Amino acid sequence: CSYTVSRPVYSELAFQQQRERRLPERRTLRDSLARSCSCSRKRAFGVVKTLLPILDWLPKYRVKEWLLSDIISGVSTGLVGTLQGMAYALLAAVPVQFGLYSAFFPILTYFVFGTSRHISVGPFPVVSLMVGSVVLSMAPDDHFLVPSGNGSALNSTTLDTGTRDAARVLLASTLTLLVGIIQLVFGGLQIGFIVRYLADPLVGGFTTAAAFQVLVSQLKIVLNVSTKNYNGILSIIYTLIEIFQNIGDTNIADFIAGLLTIIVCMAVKELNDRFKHRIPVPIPIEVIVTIIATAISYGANLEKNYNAGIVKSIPSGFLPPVLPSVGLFSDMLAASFSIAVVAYAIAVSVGKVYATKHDYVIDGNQEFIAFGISNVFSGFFSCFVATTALSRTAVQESTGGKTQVAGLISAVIVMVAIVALGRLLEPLQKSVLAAVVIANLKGMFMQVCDVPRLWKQNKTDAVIWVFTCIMSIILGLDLGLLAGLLFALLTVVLRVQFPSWNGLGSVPSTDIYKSITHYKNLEEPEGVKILRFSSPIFYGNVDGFKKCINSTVGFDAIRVYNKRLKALRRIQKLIKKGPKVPIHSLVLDCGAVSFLDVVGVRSLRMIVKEFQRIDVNVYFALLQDDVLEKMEQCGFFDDNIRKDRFFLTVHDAILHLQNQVKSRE
Amino acid sequence: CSYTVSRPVYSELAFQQQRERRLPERRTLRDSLARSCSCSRKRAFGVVKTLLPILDWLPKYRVKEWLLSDIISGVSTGLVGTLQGMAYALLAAVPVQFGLYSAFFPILTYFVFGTSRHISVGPFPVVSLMVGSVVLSMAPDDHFLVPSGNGSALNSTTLDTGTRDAARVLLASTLTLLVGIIQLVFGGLQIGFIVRYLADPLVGGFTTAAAFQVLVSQLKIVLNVSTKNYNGILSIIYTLIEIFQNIGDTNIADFIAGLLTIIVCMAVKELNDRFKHRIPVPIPIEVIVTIIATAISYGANLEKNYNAGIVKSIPSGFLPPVLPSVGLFSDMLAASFSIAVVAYAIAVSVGKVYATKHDYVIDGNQEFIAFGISNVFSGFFSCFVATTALSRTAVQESTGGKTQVAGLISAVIVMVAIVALGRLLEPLQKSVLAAVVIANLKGMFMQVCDVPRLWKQNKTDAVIWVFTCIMSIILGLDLGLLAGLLFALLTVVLRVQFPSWNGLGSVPSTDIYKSITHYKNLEEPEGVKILRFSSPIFYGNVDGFKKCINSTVGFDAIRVYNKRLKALRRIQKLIKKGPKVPIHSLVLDCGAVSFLDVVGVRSLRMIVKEFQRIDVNVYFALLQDDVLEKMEQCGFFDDNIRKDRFFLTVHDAILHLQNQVKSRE
Repeated sequence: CSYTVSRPVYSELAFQQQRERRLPERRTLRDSLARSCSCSRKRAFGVVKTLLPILDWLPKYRVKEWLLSDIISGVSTGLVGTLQGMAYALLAAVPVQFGLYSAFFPILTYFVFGTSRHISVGPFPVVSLMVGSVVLSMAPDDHFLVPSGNGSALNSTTLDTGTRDAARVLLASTLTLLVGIIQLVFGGLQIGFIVRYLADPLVGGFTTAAAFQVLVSQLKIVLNVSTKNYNGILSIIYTLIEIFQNIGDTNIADFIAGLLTIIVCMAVKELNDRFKHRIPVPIPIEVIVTIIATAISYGANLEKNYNAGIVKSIPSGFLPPVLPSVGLFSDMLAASFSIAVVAYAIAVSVGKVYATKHDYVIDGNQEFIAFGISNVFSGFFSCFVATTALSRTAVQESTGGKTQVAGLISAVIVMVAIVALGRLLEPLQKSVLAAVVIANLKGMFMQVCDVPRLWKQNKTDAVIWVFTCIMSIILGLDLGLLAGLLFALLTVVLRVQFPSWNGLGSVPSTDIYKSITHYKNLEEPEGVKILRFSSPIFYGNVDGFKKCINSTVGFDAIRVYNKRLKALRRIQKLIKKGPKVPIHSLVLDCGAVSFLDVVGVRSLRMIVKEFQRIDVNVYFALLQDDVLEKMEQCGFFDDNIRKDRFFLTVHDAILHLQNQVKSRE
Repeated sequence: CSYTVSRPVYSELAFQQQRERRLPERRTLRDSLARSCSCSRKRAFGVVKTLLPILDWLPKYRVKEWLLSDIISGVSTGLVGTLQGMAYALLAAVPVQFGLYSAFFPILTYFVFGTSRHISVGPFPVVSLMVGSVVLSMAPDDHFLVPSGNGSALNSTTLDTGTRDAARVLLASTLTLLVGIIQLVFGGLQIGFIVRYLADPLVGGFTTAAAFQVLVSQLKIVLNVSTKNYNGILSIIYTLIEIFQNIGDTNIADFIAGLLTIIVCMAVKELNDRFKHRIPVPIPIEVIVTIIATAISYGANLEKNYNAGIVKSIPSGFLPPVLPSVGLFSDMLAASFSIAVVAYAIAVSVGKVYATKHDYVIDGNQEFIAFGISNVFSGFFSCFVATTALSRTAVQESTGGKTQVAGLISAVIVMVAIVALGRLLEPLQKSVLAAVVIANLKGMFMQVCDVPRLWKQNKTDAVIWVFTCIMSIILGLDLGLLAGLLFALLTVVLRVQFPSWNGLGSVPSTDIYKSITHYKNLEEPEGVKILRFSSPIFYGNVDGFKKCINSTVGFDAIRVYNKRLKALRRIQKLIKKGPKVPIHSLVLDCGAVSFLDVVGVRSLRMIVKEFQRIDVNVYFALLQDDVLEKMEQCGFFDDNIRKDRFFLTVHDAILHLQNQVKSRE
């Protein structure tokens, strides 16, 4: 209808007199810590239900059809997960059966502490790549070349296949234990705001660069070339150059097989993704391609006749738990922190996606605790860091997944594999397992197509994507994340250091104030100049505010007073012998401020004092209550700078100025 | 008088229809660079006048009366400068004769390019500490112990007094040029916002902890003990213990003489500063205490009889310019960046203090060019980084200083010293020069008295002060600055990640909205709940906004919709066999937002979408123009989320709801 008001001009004190405030809540530290710690059985039951969410979804089961859905999803996800684990085991520089280990214990551990229903905990290409990189950095190949074998001229320093795998597995287990400890520390301390800094473009660029490096590593594995595990600055460029220089030492059979299975898997995946209306259940192309590869590789002796590369080192059994080799935390702390934070970010992303898909709640700290306990339990059985693969997670979602029982059934497949299924997988070529990893990289490789879309959107967020992707390629992958978080924080600081100030004016016959750089037909008060300044004043944008004021008033408050003094000395000597014209007042519409940064309130008081010498009043329009209460403690309201200078709304200041001009000429 | 308005409820589109906007300015990249590069003589005359400000104050000089005030201040600061200049030379591990060079060449260069009038360019105790810090690390004492002197058992690896200074002086000369080049880079590229991050508490806590390290460094010379130049983590802590372990190797002749001049110089300094009404010109106690010290040290043979420490190595002459030893920039790149930024910080700090005293403007970017060429010209004559000592600067201002000519006369006093005055200073004890530095540390030691004052003020700024002081002590002095800059910028991110949200309500019979946690007698609309959120939404505080909205409404928009489906399944099965109570609408008073961070608008659109399922409208109150124009490019105004949802003022959103409920029950 109509918007009409009728009230006197309450600037700061005409509203503060008759209005009674609320007394602040008493701290009472003793009572605060006492009331925080509860003793009733209700809080205990609540924290027990929250810490172990397994007792929640179990009593309300729907076994009738849920059992069949869970068993089919379990067998499907078990096949997919054992394949992905035996594939990713190469990325961690560990034997292939440790991938089956890491596909068994984390699933069991994420059953009594998890809080999700559509998450398949297991390996991940990015995490496996980071683990392999830090293992190669902390345990290179040229550190175990034992001289033996009666060489031609010098000592026969051949490869140390064998005992070196034990050292690599011990290093990976120590890394996993440290990652789990870091996750449990982050969870128990209730600190969850530390992972909010990994923005969507940042994690997107990080996953893109990690997928590119995974493609490089898998191409190195498929081509069957011997590199020098270059790490550090430009590691990916160095290893790509080394691959391009070692093209002659390739294997035609392995390369042809890898290219063929890549083409087949990609074509079948695209066909299944496109024609979803006719086939709801995704065809397990991984399973059939692995079966046919094992069949072909076993019939014809590809190992002997074609000199192919097979595993032929599967022990096909369990092992007793081994205590982790404590003592290498100082040289892997940052790597473990990076691995933990990226794993938790990917886990939270997948959880939120598959939760908003099925409309259920997922707690962050509980997921952190669950993944921490999972990594800790994995460290005691020679496993690497566990996460949720988006490809494997989609399997249980498409085939039908209701509870974690489908995941528990998925562990039964890996269970029967570790003991029995895998002795027949002996003649399987390593290039076959190295191919499905590349085929699963389609999701992260298509993420590059959003950069043109982000450019039409906020450009600062698009630069962060490119900055993260490039920095996570030049200066390694683990250090690239730290270069991305700091760059994002710097971009946030820059957006508040250079605000968007305007020339706010008055709309005729109304009281709403709009910017002058956006609207044309606006009337500003005669002599009065209004200024709006977002991005609250801190120690960095103080000079920015000075420049903004000097630009919006046309002159400089310092130079005007300097010229006044230079003209005054001629006045004081002539009697012995014998700029600030248009501006009348300044209204600062500081309504978009949150903090004040007293280092900045000092400069604000300096500005107000300097404008007093040139007889130009500087008022305030829409300062908040929490801002004025903070400025009061900062020593700003002296005997000269009273509260009448501040106002409540922008139009009240203009009305007061007009009334003062009318009553005082 | 009265504040009354009468206008219809223009929410977003009722105001946008009849209001014509201004067309944005055409970029025209071709014409932009052409219009920027001017060719007229007025623009050419301006850039030359600003680059060389000497042609400004020289033609309008007042030689009649100004020369008298400069000739008395030049001989005054000249004697103070030649003593403080050689005293700070000990902090740079260079001979005492090179300290006189740093008081002659930088003054001459700050005459044709300087832009100030009350600044005495010269050495500085804090800057000289950072210079000598990298000299000890890149050229330690145990790197030149030549075995010679027919020792007792092993090779006589005695001290290398003599050619050892050439290794440190040449290293200091390379540091001076590299610092000067960095200052020219920031000046040439016109980038001056990088020094705005050095806040007052940051530079205050830095100089406080640096002065504490100067006390430890100068006490080493007073006690005449031999340390092991410990550098790195806990550098000051390690060298302090080594001093306490080497108390037995003291010198009572230097200790008594050193402690005596400490009390004398401090007493007269406090006496003259207090009794300013009777004596306007500060008594040069530093000058008289040195002349009387040389007389006593020359009369009685303190060197031979008392085994004191004298210089006795002053060549008293000039030297041809030597080319800098290029090739050590890689090991001094990170160090020079820290020294270059603190030299300019103290320059503007001391500069702006005396600028508002005489009311003259000082160009910030010109100081980078001024000190830039100063250090470059200083590097060609074996000098260290030049700055402005607050103690020496106060001398030329109190004794009477109008222009840089007073500094030019002060250079003549140092000029006659390099040739003649200084051969008589041979028997001067090094403890005397090492004690006058400690006496001037009173100004930086009394800076600790502001921490209780800052605690009553904004506490976050007080923590940065303590954080900078401690970090600049544990992990060195140069690395402590970087730890303070990152911590200060992080505090800005923390202040915007955890905003100050309130429960804004309506004041009766008015239209101004105040917070509910500050005022008592406020009436909120029936069913409507208003929420204000400062610190604009970015990728970090977006999760906090969800908890903020869930806290102000009492419920969770996600759990309520999940409980609806939990109850809907019973409804769809009973027909086959046979929370959100108070909240009516949500008004988000996002009037304190500056940026939008499209990464966050994806969740912002999700918020409006989530509350739509529970039949709870979420409106907007005071969104700015530059923010709504940004959300449009982010893909937010779809066929369902129109512009009618947004409003101009907070009361228009409330008035519209009252009219909508009255017209639609």
